[PDB]
Amino acid sequence: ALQLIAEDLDETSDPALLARCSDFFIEHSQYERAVELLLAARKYQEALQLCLGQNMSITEEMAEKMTVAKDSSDLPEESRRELLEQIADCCMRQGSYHLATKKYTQAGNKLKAMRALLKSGDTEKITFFASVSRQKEIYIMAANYLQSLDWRKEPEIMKNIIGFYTKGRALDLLAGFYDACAQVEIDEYQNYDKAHGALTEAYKCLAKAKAKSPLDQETRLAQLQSRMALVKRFIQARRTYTEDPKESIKQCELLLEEPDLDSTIRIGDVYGFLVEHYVRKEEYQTAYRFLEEMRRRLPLANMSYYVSPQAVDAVHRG
Repeated sequence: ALQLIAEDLDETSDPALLARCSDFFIEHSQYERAVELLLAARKYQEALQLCLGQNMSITEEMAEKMTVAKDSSDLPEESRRELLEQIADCCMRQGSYHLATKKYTQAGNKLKAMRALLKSGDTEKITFFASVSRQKEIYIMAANYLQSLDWRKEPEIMKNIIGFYTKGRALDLLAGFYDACAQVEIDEYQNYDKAHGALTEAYKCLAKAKAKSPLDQETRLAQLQSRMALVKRFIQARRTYTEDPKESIKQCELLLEEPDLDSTIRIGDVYGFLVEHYVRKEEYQTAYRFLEEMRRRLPLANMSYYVSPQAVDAVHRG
């Protein structure tokens, strides 16, 4: 019953109740819940002393809760570093190489820590403190591993590959990754605002890179600028949707009259925005005409990325 009631307690409930409950659970050997209740009461020293006095496994959520942010006034930096080393040492004894690494690097020990993360393979923990660590080799090694992944499922991986090759001064790898990022952000996630960000940064990066052939660099820069202009016109179409949906649609229909559009904006996403609009108005008949025109232009592309399965089915039910 104490476990069930303390799950209806949380980090928003009264610190005095959390303290009474934690004191009771400490007297009754329920150390996991006592630590969760102490961390909910912000008692980081008592929580870590209770973990160390009973050799407790430190979970990623527990270790995150014990992470006092640099922007907080709650602890001095020396005690913060000692706490983070003690957590990291504990995670290292516990075989959690990836988490030990995040906590050693928040504490200032770095290159052995990064090699320990790469051996563990943990994708999110690789993102978190190559961000923290601020060193060249760490950014390149982390980005090179993260680039191998199906990163589409974890947008933090994408933000971090970008941050890393930019901070790691590896500009052609970054320009290729921002271009592929704009492509997988557009083609599998339909997020043109984040992809225009990615193209703007691809342009900055490729312009600052030392290419082996200036004609290839200039033609890719001109292609990126043309892509940015077309993508910005599609972003203007999405933004105008909440002000004039008829003009927003007309701009999307006009964008479907643009030549070679698919090299810049997937023809399927424009159809997907048109289809999502007509589905959101329950105008499944016009939505169906747009899905037929999409299926005519794109036989090979998987429709389930460009249009939600619920929106495709929504029309086939109209």
